Amino acid sequence: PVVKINAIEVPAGAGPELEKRFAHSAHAVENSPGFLGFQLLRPVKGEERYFVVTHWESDEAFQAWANGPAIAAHAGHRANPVATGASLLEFEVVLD
Amino acid sequence: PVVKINAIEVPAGAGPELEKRFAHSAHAVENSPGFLGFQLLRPVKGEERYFVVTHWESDEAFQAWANGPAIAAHAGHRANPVATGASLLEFEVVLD
Ligand SMILES: C=CC1=C(C)/C(=C/c2[nH]c(/C=C3N=C(/C=C4\NC(=O)C(C)=C4C=C)C(C)=C\3CCC(=O)O)c(CCC(=O)O)c2C)NC1=O
Ligand SMILES: C=CC1=C(C)/C(=C/c2[nH]c(/C=C3N=C(/C=C4\NC(=O)C(C)=C4C=C)C(C)=C\3CCC(=O)O)c(CCC(=O)O)c2C)NC1=O
Ligand SMILES: C=CC1=C(C)/C(=C/c2[nH]c(/C=C3N=C(/C=C4\NC(=O)C(C)=C4C=C)C(C)=C\3CCC(=O)O)c(CCC(=O)O)c2C)NC1=O
Ligand SMILES: C=CC1=C(C)/C(=C/c2[nH]c(/C=C3N=C(/C=C4\NC(=O)C(C)=C4C=C)C(C)=C\3CCC(=O)O)c(CCC(=O)O)c2C)NC1=O
Ligand SMILES: C=CC1=C(C)/C(=C/c2[nH]c(/C=C3N=C(/C=C4\NC(=O)C(C)=C4C=C)C(C)=C\3CCC(=O)O)c(CCC(=O)O)c2C)NC1=O
Repeated sequence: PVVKINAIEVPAGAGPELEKRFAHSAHAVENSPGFLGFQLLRPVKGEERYFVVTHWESDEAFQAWANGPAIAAHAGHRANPVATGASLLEFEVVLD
Repeated sequence: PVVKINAIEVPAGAGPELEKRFAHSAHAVENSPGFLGFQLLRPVKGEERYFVVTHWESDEAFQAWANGPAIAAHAGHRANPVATGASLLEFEVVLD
């Protein structure tokens, strides 16, 4: 499988907000094909960015999400966004 | 009216590609409400970024585009993008 990590940047004190958005909004992509579920990681030390860690059977699994329903997902939340940045770190799973 | 300028960053030699996309690939949003048409500016000196200069009757006119049909527009082109960056510079038209 592959892993996509998204380092999301959130101004101070808006992590609860960004958190309520994964909960009280649309945490729904677990029926995307090849999706193996994600973790949302709140930073405590070494870090100030939220990490979204997602596993997938393949990269084509990932691209089905990104290049399909993601471009149009969560329009309102992205029209009024709480995040101020992101980076997509992309890996191959070599051990477990 | 207001003016939104988008400094699009494009790697070397892909300005023709980004140009075919504004021409032969859906240059169409001139019937978006409050839209007053755009110019696409190819840089020659002082600059390496393409500028998209758009005028609008109001910012709400602009937001109708961005927060409406733009989050879902040109999906394929954004799935295979030729640009590597952008910035939204926003102004009020004070003289003309
Ligand atoms: C649709 C999927 C989508 C794609 C393909 C996408 C591409 C994309 N967005 C970026 C930044 C960014 N993109 C946005 C926001 C948006 N960008 C948009 O295309 C839309 C609709 C919004 C909605 C508000 C912001 C706020 C940044 C960073 C700006 C900053 O860091 O200040 C960057 C990199 C900036 C850089 O590296 O120089 C890329 C490649 N962003 C997306 O959300
Ligand atoms: C593929 C892994 C992945 C998944 C499945 C995912 C789901 C997801 N991303 C969210 C926020 C977000 N998601 C992104 C960016 C992205 N979202 C993407 O799917 C991709 C590929 C990017 C860009 C790298 C950003 C910037 C936010 C904060 C949105 C906000 O400000 O409210 C939310 C909260 C709703 C919201 O605020 O809009 C969910 C449920 N995010 C991920 O990163
Ligand atoms: C909320 C859910 C959300 C989703 C699902 C989303 C989709 C999304 N964001 C992307 C890139 C991107 N999107 C952003 C940032 C943003 N994009 C925005 O819509 C906003 C508001 C921001 C800013 C907070 C950045 C910076 C990238 C490029 C990430 C990178 O490659 O480093 C991409 C292209 C990823 C790829 O294939 O490489 C997608 C599909 N953007 C979202 O925000
Ligand atoms: C301001 C009004 C505005 C309009 C009406 C507009 C239209 C427009 N933008 C395009 C490319 C693009 N448009 C953007 C970004 C944006 N597009 C937006 O409407 C906004 C608000 C942003 C972000 C600030 C980028 C990054 C490209 C290059 C896409 C590519 O690499 O193919 C294209 C070419 C098709 C494509 O490549 O997808 C058109 C016709 N661009 C603008 O900037
Ligand atoms: C092609 C047509 C296209 C459209 C119509 C589009 C819409 C779009 N891009 C946006 C931000 C943004 N979009 C990008 C960049 C990208 N976004 C991408 O989809 C890709 C591939 C890149 C990078 C090459 C960036 C960097 C911002 C934030 C610009 C800023 O706020 O200064 C926004 C929010 C603008 C705002 O209200 O602040 C919209 C509506 N993005 C597009 O690319």
